[PDB]
Amino acid sequence: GGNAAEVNLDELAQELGPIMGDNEQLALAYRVIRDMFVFTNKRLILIDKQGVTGKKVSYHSVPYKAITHFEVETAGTFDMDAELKLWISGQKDPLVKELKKGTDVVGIQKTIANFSL
Amino acid sequence: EVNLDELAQELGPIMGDNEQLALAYRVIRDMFVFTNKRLILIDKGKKVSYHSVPYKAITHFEVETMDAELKLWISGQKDPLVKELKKGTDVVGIQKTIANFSL
Amino acid sequence: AEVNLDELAQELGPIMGDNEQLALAYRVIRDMFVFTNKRLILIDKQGVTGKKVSYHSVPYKAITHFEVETAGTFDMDAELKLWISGQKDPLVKELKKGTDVVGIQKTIANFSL
Amino acid sequence: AEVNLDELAQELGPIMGDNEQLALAYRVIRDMFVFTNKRLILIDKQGVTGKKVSYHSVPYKAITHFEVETAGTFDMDAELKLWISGQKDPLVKELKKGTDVVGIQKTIANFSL
Amino acid sequence: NAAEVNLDELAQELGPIMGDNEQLALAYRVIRDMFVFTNKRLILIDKQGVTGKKVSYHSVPYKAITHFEVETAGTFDMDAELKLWISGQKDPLVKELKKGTDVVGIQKTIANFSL
Ligand SMILES: [Cl-]
Repeated sequence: GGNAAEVNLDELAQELGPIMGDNEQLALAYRVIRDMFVFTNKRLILIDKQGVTGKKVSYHSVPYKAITHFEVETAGTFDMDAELKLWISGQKDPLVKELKKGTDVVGIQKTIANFSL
Repeated sequence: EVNLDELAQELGPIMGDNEQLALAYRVIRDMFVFTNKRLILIDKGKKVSYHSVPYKAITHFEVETMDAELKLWISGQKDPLVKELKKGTDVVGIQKTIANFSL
Repeated sequence: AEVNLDELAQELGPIMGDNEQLALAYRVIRDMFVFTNKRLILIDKQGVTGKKVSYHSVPYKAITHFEVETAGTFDMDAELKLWISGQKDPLVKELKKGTDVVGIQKTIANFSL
Repeated sequence: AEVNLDELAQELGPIMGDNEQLALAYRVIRDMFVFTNKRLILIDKQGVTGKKVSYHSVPYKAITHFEVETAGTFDMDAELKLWISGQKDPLVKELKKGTDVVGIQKTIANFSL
Repeated sequence: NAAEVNLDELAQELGPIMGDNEQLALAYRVIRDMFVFTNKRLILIDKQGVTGKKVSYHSVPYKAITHFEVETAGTFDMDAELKLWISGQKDPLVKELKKGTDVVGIQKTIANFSL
């Protein structure tokens, strides 16, 4: 449960530009409250903020080449969301993410396939 | 036998722009779908799992045999994917396709 | 002791890749090391000793490192350890006196390095 | 550029590959991050004299994923984590305020993605 | 105390397990153990003692070396340790580099063949 909001990629590109690769482009980005899940043409950037003021911030880059396998499991009911599991090389447990209402569930999967296969 | 024209229709939206269905096998009520880029294990109510294993992530594999059992080991992890290939499954075909598409 | 590869190509044909060919093979008691242009296939049988047959395919890129340890003993037995990508524990194979231990090592070198 | 790369190339040359060349370097207080065409070299000094020196090479092809997180009092510092092929635990480097944390991130992106 | 090893002699010894296209680059002996750099791999040769009949030949292709480190004790105290991380092995191989070793050349060799 909870909704994901699409993020404007022109503004995001200006704000992330300094930590982006010279030939990197943004494909897709979602916000969930303060956190962001960013698809570039080279990696996922997972931006997680912690604390009341949200000043404890991490940027976790997951290059697509580190995603060794992945899975989508459809929701059983309208009340539930589909689930994305991403296995990252060297990490035993998958990163599990709810494909919240508001996400392009098929586009997300197509992007991972476009950049990771 | 799996209707590949139909399956290609249903999986079409989650395929890579440069990706196309090649072959599929039924293994019980589940499916092994082979595209040009990955093996998709489709296991089933309204709840289905689509587990993609890119060919480039398969490090080694083994078939032991009577039913057979397939282990597919994946880059960056200890544990294999394990699949029972019961009498009825095209065991030789699955092995040929793994060889053709990964090696 | 020598493996007839023409016969072996015919037996393995159904699981080989369309671009794959056999290069060399070595018998180890009832088991075989089959080197193709793409992979080592370790074929393990129990034969009279059991029901199991295992065809274990190791593409050469997945061999991360390897070791041969020999007995300091009259038996002249050796042991091969193959470490395969993603596993910390080696696949281990006893190579008893009579095995072409040197040959298997040179071939692992030629195909994996 | 933080440092004179022509000088640095002369200094590091003896431990660099014949077809390896320096790209960029960053000071991390008394430590250094040296980016070549093939690896990141972390040059770290220990002790008040800095007599104990380590050169830790991480080839770009071995970096699987990475993370930068805020650290320290009032989140003014940063911590870089580099995960490396074939191991669970990351290489962790503390990047204290004054370091070009943004530049280092861009350069890792440029060389590892 | 490490001794340098004659490579023409060693090539004759190791030739039967070497790749047809492989060549020896550098080798050190401590008692009867050897650390061999070829152009394709490290070979770690471990014999128990001075006559212990058992021997281990551990081959580490350069591709399996995921990262590596040289740390030195001092500005004038030249003892050094080489650490080599091998894919899938948690602990690094640690080689002490004391008298008789060429610490620069070892580093050059690893850079040339691993990178
Ligand atoms: Cl480490």
